[PDB]
Amino acid sequence: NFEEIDYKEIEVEEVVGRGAFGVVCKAKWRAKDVAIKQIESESERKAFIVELRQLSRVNHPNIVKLYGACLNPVCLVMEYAEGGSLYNVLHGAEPLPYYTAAHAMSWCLQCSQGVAYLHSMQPKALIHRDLKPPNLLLVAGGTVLKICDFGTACDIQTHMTNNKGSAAWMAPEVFEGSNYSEKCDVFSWGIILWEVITRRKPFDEIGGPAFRIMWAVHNGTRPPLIKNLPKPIESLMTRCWSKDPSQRPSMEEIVKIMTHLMRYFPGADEPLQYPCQGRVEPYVDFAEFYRLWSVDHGE
Repeated sequence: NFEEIDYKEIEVEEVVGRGAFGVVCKAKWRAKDVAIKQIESESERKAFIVELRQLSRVNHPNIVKLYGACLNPVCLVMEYAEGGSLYNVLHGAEPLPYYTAAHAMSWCLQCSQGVAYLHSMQPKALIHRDLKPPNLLLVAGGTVLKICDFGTACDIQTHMTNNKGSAAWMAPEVFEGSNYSEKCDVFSWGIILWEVITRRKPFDEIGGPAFRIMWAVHNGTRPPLIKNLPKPIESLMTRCWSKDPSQRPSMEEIVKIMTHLMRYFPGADEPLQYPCQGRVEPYVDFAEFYRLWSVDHGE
């Protein structure tokens, strides 16, 4: 039951916490713990209010619950779920969990399953618009991934002006024209796949303010190829990055390809438990994938 909430019913706890600072706050409403995401500019408010119905229909195991929305001030009220942002699991403070290729592929598959649900909704698709590890949450000992924030429709001017911190994942057609489409979420997904496999921050070698990243990828820069990555994976990855959005897979294609490939990645249900000690080397290890692949096909 998605509701139209009165802001008076909200008691805000702290502005500092796990979510996007200055957009997302942890608060309480009714008796429940919630996350309040304020919708900032007028362009974003217009696009957000129009799609409240679709949001009220969202229900999926890889998306946090959405309790409702407020219309003054415009904001989305969602479930505050316990866990760690995928960003901090990957790149956070130095005592970090160890994870395997199976986990990497399982997280990306789950991401695609939630986004495919979004894209397939009828009559009108819901486009996520801002897929990135800060907006994904790991729960159940790091084995289940959930989308915990939704993107907004930002005007062209704003990309170089109000760093929302999405530059490394932003499709070039979003930078130049704010052409949010299914293919923009697919581009972000391809970047995230590179990021979890290498455990590296995309476009980290580009200093300057955030917008230098968006100019780099708009000029065609991409993350480096990954040493010894399975060619089915590399093909999916680089097709996702394409400048031409039509040359990019759909989210349903991605779900099916990745579901297939999970047969070569057993053990994704093992909880995270241990700490851990040109082209780029992968963080994860594909040796088991190659062995299992040959068991299926020979050399």
